[PDB]
Amino acid sequence: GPHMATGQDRVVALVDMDCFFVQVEQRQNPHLRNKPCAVVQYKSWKGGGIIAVSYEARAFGVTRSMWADDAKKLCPDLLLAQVRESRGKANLTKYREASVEVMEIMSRFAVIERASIDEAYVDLTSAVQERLQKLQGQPISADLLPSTYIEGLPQGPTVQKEGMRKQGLFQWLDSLQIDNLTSPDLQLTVGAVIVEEMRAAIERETGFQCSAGISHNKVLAKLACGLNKPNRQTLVSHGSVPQLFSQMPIRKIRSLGGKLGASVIEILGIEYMGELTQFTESQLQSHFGEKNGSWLYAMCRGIEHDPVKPRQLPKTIGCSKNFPGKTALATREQVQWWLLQLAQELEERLTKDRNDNDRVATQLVVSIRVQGDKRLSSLRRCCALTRYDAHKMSHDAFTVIKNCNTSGIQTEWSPPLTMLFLCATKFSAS
DNA sequence: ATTATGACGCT
DNA sequence: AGCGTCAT
Ligand SMILES: Nc1nc2c(ncn2[C@H]2C[C@H](O)[C@@H](COP(=O)(O)NP(=O)(O)OP(=O)(O)O)O2)c(=O)[nH]1
Ligand SMILES: [Mg+2]
Ligand SMILES: [Mg+2]
Repeated sequence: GPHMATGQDRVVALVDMDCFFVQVEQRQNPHLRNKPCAVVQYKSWKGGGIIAVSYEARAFGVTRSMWADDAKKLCPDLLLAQVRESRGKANLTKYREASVEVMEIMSRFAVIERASIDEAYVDLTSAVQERLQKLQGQPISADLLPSTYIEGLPQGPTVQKEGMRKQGLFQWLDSLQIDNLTSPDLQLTVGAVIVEEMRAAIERETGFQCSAGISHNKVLAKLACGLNKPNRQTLVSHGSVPQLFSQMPIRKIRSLGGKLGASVIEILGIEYMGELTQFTESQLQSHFGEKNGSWLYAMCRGIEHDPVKPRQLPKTIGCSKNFPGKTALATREQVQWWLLQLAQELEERLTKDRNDNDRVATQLVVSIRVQGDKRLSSLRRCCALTRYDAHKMSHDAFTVIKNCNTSGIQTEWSPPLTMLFLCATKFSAS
């Protein structure tokens, strides 16, 4: 009733760059613009593995995780850009620097949470309060929302997509009570006005296009962002949640796409997020644990409390390389050489991080995978990181992993190593 | 032989 | 601290 909190206290947006690495390469090379194109890492095995796909190429069925050779079967005119290689491995520096460009623009409008190389959450609650005081009860013109979809509208009592977008927006705006400065729907609308401005600034100052979601929490903002990619933003109101979730497969919600979501489906005998509402909070906790149960009980009603963290910089800086099948490292000299290449990249990135961001990592995490282990990491060991020196970190990494070598022979390495991973963590202000 | 990361929960 | 899960 009057006391049931509805999770409508915040305005949260999620901004995600469209086919980000592709856009970075299309900015640099105009010949790739407005074409089916993809970004690949490496080349010799099956043409390289695709990690980003322009929307024109997606129309042909090209996807992330495809081998380029297979993608070319679906799209013979597909254009390809390769990730830079340095010290024998993929080097993603160009895309990290482009990411910093975007995140610095977003930070002008609000404190952001860097959630990946291409996306950030924004808590717009206070900015919305401010813009509402400025508006002085003045209604919001559809011209301020030129790329916004309102999820669930139009409804009730008309052929092309832009016309449908405008019909839905008109219905939404006419239903608005622009007098109540505390109306959650009005707050979301003003948030969407601000996100239009943020996306305009990103495109004007970088050339990059993005999509966004606007809702009352992070999960709904992320889901909304996906609904109308590319180059559009979507508002998911609290009221839109029952219909949206009534046919939403459980796996589409962030964090339910793996074993937990499968167990929700299997234990409860349900398929859609909306079906979760029929269970009590205690029932869900009994199946999925305290925290998961409370999270599911709230989230199927559109309510989620995870805060937008004030964090524009990544928490860790890491370097990793797989050595699949027959390229796996089987000698001590090989393991040392690749530990050194990874450590040299790490030292470069860490030194630049220290100069830019006034902090120093203090812990070095070494992870390996051995042949025949189906897990990501076969072993993880930490040691101290006291100097940004690649020879030192690579010698320390060897010292912490050398006991994994089954070979009594000192020259060989058995079982051979199919992955090396160095990660700098536990940053302190310097 | 999907790869290269990054986040975060569990014990 | 080291491992597992999720993500893409
Ligand atoms: N190295 C590496 N990079 C990856 C991987 N997967 C993605 N990336 C990189 C390449 C991606 O460009 C970037 C951002 O990932 P998204 O937001 O998930 N995809 P995008 O922005 O391309 O398309 P959309 O319009 O649907 O958002 O992360 C991977 O497995 N490995
Ligand atoms: Mg993206
Ligand atoms: Mg993303």
